[PDB]
Amino acid sequence: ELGNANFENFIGATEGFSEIAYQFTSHILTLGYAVMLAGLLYFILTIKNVDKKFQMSNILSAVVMVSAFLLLYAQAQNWTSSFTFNEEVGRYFLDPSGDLFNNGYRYLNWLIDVPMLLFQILFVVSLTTSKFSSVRNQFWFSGAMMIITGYIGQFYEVSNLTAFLVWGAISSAFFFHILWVMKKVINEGKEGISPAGQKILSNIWILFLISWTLYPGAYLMPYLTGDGFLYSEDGVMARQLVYTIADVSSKVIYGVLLGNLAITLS
Amino acid sequence: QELGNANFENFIGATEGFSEIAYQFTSHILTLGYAVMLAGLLYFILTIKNVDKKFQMSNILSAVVMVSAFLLLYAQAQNWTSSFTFNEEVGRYFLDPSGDLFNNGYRYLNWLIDVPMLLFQILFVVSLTTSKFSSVRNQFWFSGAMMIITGYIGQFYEVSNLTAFLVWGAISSAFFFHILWVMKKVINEGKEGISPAGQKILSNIWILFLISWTLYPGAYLMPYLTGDGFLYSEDGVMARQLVYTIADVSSKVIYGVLLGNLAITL
Amino acid sequence: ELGNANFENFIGATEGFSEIAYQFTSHILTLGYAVMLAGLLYFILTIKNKKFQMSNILSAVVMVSAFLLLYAQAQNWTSSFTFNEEVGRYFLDPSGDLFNNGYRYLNWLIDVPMLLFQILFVVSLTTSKFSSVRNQFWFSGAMMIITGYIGQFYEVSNLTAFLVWGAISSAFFFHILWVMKKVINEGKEGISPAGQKILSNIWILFLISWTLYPGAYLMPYLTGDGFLYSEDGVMARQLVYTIADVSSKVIYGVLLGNLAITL
Amino acid sequence: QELGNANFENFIGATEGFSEIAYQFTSHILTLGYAVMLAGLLYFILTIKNVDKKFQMSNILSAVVMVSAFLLLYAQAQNWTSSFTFNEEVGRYFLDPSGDLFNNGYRYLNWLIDVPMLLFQILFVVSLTTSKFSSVRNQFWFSGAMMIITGYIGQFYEVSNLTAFLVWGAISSAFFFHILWVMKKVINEGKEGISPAGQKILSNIWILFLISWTLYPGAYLMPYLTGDGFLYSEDGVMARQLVYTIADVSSKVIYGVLLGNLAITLS
Amino acid sequence: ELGNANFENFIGATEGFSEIAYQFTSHILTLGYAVMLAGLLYFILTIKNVDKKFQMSNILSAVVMVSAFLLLYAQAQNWTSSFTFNEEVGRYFLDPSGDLFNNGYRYLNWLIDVPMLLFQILFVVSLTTSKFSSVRNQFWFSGAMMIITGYIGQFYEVSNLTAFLVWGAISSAFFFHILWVMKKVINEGKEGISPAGQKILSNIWILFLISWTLYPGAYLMPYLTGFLYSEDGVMARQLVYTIADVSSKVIYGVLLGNLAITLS
Ligand code: NA
Ligand code: NA
Ligand code: NA
Ligand code: NA
Ligand code: NA
Repeated sequence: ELGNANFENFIGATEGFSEIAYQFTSHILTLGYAVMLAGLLYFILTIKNVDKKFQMSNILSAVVMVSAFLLLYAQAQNWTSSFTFNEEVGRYFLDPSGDLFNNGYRYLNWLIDVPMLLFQILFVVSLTTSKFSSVRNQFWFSGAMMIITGYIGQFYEVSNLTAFLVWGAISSAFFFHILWVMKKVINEGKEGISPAGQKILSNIWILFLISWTLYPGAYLMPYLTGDGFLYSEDGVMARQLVYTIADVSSKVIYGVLLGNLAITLS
Repeated sequence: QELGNANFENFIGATEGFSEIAYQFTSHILTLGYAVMLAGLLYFILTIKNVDKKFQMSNILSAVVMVSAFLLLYAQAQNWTSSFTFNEEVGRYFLDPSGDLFNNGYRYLNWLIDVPMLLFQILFVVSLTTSKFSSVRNQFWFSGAMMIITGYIGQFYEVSNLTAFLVWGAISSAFFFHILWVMKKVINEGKEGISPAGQKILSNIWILFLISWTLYPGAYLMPYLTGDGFLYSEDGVMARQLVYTIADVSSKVIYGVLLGNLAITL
Repeated sequence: ELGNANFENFIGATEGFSEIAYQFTSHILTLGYAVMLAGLLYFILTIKNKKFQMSNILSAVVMVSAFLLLYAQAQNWTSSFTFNEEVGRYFLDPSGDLFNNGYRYLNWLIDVPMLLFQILFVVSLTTSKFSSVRNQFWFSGAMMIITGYIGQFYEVSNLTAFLVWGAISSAFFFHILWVMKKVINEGKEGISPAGQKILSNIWILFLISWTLYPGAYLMPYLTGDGFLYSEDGVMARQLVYTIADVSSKVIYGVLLGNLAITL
Repeated sequence: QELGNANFENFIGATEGFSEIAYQFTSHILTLGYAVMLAGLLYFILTIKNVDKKFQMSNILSAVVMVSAFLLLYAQAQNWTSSFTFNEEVGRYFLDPSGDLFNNGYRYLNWLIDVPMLLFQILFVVSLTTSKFSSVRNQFWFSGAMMIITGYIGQFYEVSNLTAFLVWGAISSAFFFHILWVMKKVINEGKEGISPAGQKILSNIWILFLISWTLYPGAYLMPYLTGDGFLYSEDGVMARQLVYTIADVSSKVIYGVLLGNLAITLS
Repeated sequence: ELGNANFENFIGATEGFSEIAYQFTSHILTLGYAVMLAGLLYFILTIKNVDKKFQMSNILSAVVMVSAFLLLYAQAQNWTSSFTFNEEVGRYFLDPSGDLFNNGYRYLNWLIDVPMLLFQILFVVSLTTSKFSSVRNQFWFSGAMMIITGYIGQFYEVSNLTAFLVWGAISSAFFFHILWVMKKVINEGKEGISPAGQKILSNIWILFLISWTLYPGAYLMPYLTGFLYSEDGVMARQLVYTIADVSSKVIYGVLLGNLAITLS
């Protein structure tokens, strides 16, 4: 009787996880937060490589790295806590005492970092037509709502597909509205800056586009092959891999690029 | 079980128990809480040279509060996760005696340090007119401590004895009004003799300070805010913990930022 | 069969601690080490605000140790007493080791010398000799702690040795108080009325705060089986120890930073 | 003994168990490992200004490496101590299922970060002649990632499936010799133009880079380096973890130290 | 059946540790790693109190602090976790599930710090007839051997008195060599510096000499009275170790930071 719990638990409570499935998910989750802390050191140490007016970028990246590190750390410990090795069957099964696994830790992280990552770009690029304050608010309203909704939905990823997908959809709505506004910003930013700067913003968009799309992919990860192929421990491994890749990208790499764009203008 | 003078969370967790969502959300939000604090710290440290030397005590005090909050909020979080365990038979989280009872005391005492720091740091940005610096500082510190110490007491009796609960709570409320009376008196005098940019910020700092500080007494009473009503359940717990976290973030981080920003405009 | 252990354990192994008693003591102890780390940040950031800066450094050195040890204490408290669902009280849990204020005490081995030796980097002595005033502070400082450290193991198993070492320790205490007075005075010489007013406030603080420790030492026996030979005695002791440590190290170091400004 | 695709440490730990020396050493050597990482981190962060502004990216990258290695090598050590417990009856450390199985995985995924960094950093200290910056970088990265990933997979079969083990191992090696080649090509193109001091360092760096990195494969096969012979036991585990440590200290710390000197002698 | 372990375990697995014996060891071990983190701060916040050419010493002192901190911390957690209170007899006995206790953590700590400590002095003083490098390699080769040889032996400090002494002896030989070299390093160090600086170098030599001697004293502790093969011997050993480590790294480092100031 799990209830509204993540499908990792249902997998752990029945089939269990193999050494490879458990270990990899464990390592990939550790790598996640180890990367975040490394990223922090990088942003701080490179604060003096850019002018004074672009530094609020590096700062926000650093703030995000911290936030991320703590929650990705909690998340990794949640994984290892919630699944124990069964010596008589050689598999890792749900361990009631260590609490049920939940990705909500990561989600609420987003609630902090999304608004940060979308806002910090406004400190490097200048807006031609659109208004700083307005673009920000939209980013923040859509950003928050996008997570709050998705956060709510993922609870029902097994106990209720309908609610799962409805919320997932309402979330998706706001998602595109961010993409829209971002593309808008990227352009107005390319207006009046060295080709080098322009090239960097372009690569930032590709990165922002791919990475941010991976998230909803992981949100559905379990069903992307209808009790198919990804409704198993393979689906769990995949989901966490994507998540970790997504974070490293949409945070660290994203921030690095913005740091270079800040130097190109500096 | 026999709990005695314990917080209302423990009685819910010792009877109904907590549903996955209720327990997980509370666990998450409490984690977000202390994550934000350490992040905010990084911000306040790195934005120190963004303001004159005379205003840098503000940022410094903000950074101090951050560390303060991080440690205690961290403790308050681990107090949650360890005081409630999953029951595989009914799939709900129930009071785990060995992990110590849950108490919001860690947080309350977090304030005992910070309430003074927050009321004090604004005095390193603004300048008064008819009020003595120390005179204000003292009234803050006295009313600040008395407010918390009296509330800290009462919240031990929120379940075991409502009359004491409300009495101590009320006595605390008195000191609460006094601190508002004074802080409003301080933002007026502070607004006198400054620019238009600062004038606007402090007006924002006020409403913020107002809404966020009112939340606390709201959370204090949470359970009893709908008469065995609707909030005398796990929902009441979720609400409370959410409210605290939002507030704590606002009262120290947003608040800290607004002040730190106001120091820049100078 | 406890043996030479703090009276927290005897209370915990018999009456047990009530929610309020165990929680408050647990909270106050947490606050304790929280304040230390917070302070660490303060003293590292205010270093600017050059000859005096060794003061801020030493304060920071105290903060670090304080945090690490006061933290250990808190965890020692929480892991040594467990809630009993049947009677609803926190009783001694052996597996988590017996409680002991020994962590605090050894913290003092470090902090006491530093706190004393640091004021010498702000004020300027008249006729007294820097290195001499230092050695006294250190020899006495160390002895005061080592002796009291020994005595507190007997605060229950042997009321005599407890008081003997206690008394001995108290000798070094008064000594230190004497020297520190000789420093406050010689410091007041040749500085604005502000610089003085500060050192005066430092004296009162240092006097009151440092007297709280020996009060805590006897806290159990400050009302004769009295009112303070119970959980309330444990609360009190730990409240006092935290109040002192915050005053003697943080507020203290802050006042030395302010005097370091007027100068 | 139904372990599955697990490292040979568990197979020893669940059968013969580890003696005091064997378990303790491994435990110590692992801890020293992540201690050196945090020690070195400080060194790089404090020597940032001892080199001109264009070379500093090296110092900074080394610092980043140090942090990751710290955490993951920490996790690794905690993995070892949690996965084996003393048995009073026979005084030997045996596998403790509750504390999860042991797996060097933590260290491997460490490399995912650190291998690209260590390779990409030297390109901030030296100047190239024929081959271009980006081209060298991407071959380092692509190859680096593949090498680690194919090795990471293979080590899961170091017992359950000897073939798949050696197969991937070899596949990894391919990407390895590729990295060696492209590196010596960089060391050389680097020596060109710089003082006999910098040139002297690069020489030293190469020696290091070659040895240190060769040690990894050595660890990979540690158990099978003496056939069921002598290294299929607790000693084999000791030897492996010792090597992994020596190798990680050399490949990242000593290495980054040398790239620091080089950055100095090029100011 | 413990096998090749430190006598701490044999005492804890037989006699048991009294509240005091256990609590003190626990405290002193904590104090140890606490001092290390405090020292770190000091050496960081005082880097700028000396000329650039000397600063390397401060940094190396800080490095050592970090290393020491962690490993001492581990050592502390190893002590506390390895021995549990027995409420029925009122003493602390070996808890198998917490791993056996071992000083090995500390020894491997030295495997780093020793090199750094002998090395860092070369960034303050100036030799006269010996080369910077030669002296550094003599230190390092010997410093390593001394630690490894001793690390081995301490595993047999009960199971095998012979191997214990044999390795300890072999280790000592390298110890003397380091005293010889370090002696030559201080004499040449005094050449060409104010008598004030000379005096600090003298103190340093005594500190170095005394504190570094303590270690083999601890190594043997148990057998230093054929009332020391008890819990008292354990207390003694751990106190000495801590005193030594504080002295040989912190105080040592401070005195060098002062010699850097005088020479600035
Ligand atoms: Na697990
Ligand atoms: Na729990
Ligand atoms: Na407890
Ligand atoms: Na173990
Ligand atoms: Na114990």
